[PDB]
Amino acid sequence: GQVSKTYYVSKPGTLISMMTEEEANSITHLTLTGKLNAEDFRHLRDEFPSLKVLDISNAEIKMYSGKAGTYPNGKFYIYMANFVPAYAFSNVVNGVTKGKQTLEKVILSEKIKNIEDAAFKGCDNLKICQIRKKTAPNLLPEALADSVTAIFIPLGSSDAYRFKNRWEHFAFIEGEPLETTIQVGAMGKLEDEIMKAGLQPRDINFLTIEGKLDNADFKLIRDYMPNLVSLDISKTNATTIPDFTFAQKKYLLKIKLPHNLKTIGQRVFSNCGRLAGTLELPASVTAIEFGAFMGCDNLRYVLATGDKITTLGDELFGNGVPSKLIYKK
Repeated sequence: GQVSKTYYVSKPGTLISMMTEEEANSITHLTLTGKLNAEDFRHLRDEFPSLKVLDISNAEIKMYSGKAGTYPNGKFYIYMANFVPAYAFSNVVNGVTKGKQTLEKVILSEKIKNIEDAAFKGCDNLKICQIRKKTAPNLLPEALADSVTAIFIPLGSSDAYRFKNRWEHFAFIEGEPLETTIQVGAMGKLEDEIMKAGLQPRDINFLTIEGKLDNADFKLIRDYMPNLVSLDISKTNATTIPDFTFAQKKYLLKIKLPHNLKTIGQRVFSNCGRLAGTLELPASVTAIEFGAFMGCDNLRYVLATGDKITTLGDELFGNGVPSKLIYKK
């Protein structure tokens, strides 16, 4: 994207000393090769304010012992070789967890043995952790949040990840992550616009749609996007979400609904078990049809931001489930 740089780090802990502050401040996409240690991670965490994508898949993490690492409050700590260091991108600033909020994607090497305690804790925008290892590295407490980050792993590796301790509930997607923004004109088609972008609908994991969204476009999302992790359709003119649109969405972690949405069809979010906290409804919603949120076990609330709901279908939240519907009123 914006500013892409590649640095070969000859000596671990010397990353920050290889460029100026103005250079490091502008980097959004950083690829590192060579040798790194927890001191480089501290600089990546505390400096590099524009860092969005960190590719360390061809870098080696060397052992470091000292006070210049990522462990909070400058405490002496021993950082093992091939370990994503403890608190790599998480700090504790006067009792408050401060994660690296610009960090959206990390790419780890096949040499990673451990992802240490709280490595990405509070990194609320870490949508991707791509690991080039055929088997899962050890995952330590609070290192990755399965409600936040999707794990991109090599082809045929799902079984060498999903049964490992602390990895059991992550969204695992084999192959490369694909994030895209698609512009759909008033007489256009999402399917045609995806094809013009040189993409395959099935490959899409993080999608932003802007412009026109109709029933045929939603059918493409429903039937040909099984690996959809995040969907942002807020900037679309869709007023209805057809029945079962997000029912077959095993990896769907986040959705931003159309800004002028009126109707949520039947079982639209059926079995969307990864959606959490509060799902905010546009103020224009007037109808939520039969079982729209059945099987959304992790969803705490559905917040109606308007006073326009007049039609609520039956069993919106599943059998015997107390209503999760709340109002901003």
